[PDB]
Amino acid sequence: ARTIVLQESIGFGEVWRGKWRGEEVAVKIFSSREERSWFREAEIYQTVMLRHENILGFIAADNKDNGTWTQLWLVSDYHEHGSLFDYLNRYTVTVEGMIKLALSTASGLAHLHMEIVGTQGKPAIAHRDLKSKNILVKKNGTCCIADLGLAVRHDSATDTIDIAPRVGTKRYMAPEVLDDSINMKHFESFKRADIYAMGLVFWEIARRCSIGGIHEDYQLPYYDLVPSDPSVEEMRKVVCEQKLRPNIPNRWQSCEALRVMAKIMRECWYANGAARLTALRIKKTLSQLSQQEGIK
Ligand SMILES: CC#CCn1cc(N(CC2CC2)c2nc(C(N)=O)c(-c3cc(C(=O)N(C)C)c[nH]3)s2)cn1
Repeated sequence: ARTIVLQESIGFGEVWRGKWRGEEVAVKIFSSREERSWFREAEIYQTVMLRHENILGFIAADNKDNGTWTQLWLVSDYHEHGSLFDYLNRYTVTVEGMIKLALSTASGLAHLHMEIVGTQGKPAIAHRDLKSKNILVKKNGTCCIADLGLAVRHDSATDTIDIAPRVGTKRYMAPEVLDDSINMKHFESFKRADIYAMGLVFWEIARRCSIGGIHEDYQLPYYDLVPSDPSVEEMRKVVCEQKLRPNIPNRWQSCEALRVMAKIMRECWYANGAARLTALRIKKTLSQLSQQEGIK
């Protein structure tokens, strides 16, 4: 923190583009009264064997005293494209482009979800706030997952969670979170809730897949059913009571890649978390799709 110069506001806490010896970094800055949120996110990022090409690259947790108040810093790799939300608003994608964004997101989530067993292993982690606004797009057109502050970690020996857990973004909350039926002592239930949210993100990507000049406008999931900044009650009435999901355009049946993406979405969107695909199964499916004749 001592040797980083903040240059530009780029969106708990606030995010800046900084320079460390002339190299661009991203800095999320918290106030003294946000220490618990800063510490918890620092803790998640310092998890043994967390580093992965599809998880935002951690550089440091640090303090900076400006002479009046102390700032709490989280420093990461800088990605010029910023959030998948901003990227999908600005650009359309090719079939290959769509699969790369979806596969890289699934690979990041499969890694978070995966317990790497050992005396020195990585615990399984559930994100609990996955959305297009906290996935970043790298220069190579792959995604990495950020904003890990609400994550929960699994102790597989006792089947317990490392903290005492409706915390995340209301629009992306799983049906079982919206109606508060989720078993918050059951780690597997948090993994299944992440899959529902990733299905919504896949729908946002697929809309922007342009074939023969044809694509949908960028929209958030449920743009057609709830107000901007929706309440838990507004979301619950649509997702749980009326049992609606984002609409699958008829266009997506014209293309094998979009057909497979649409099938993944419906198998992420079941009301019962136990019925949903795993991140690893989605990663396997999109890996196979990426190499298919007519796609590759
Ligand atoms: C460990 C750690 C850490 C730091 N950290 C940083 C974030 N967030 C916020 C985001 C996840 C919600 C971000 N990171 C980056 C980045 N890495 O380039 C962001 C970015 C925005 C733009 C951009 O929009 N423009 C226009 C340059 C370009 N890049 S926005 C969260 N935590």
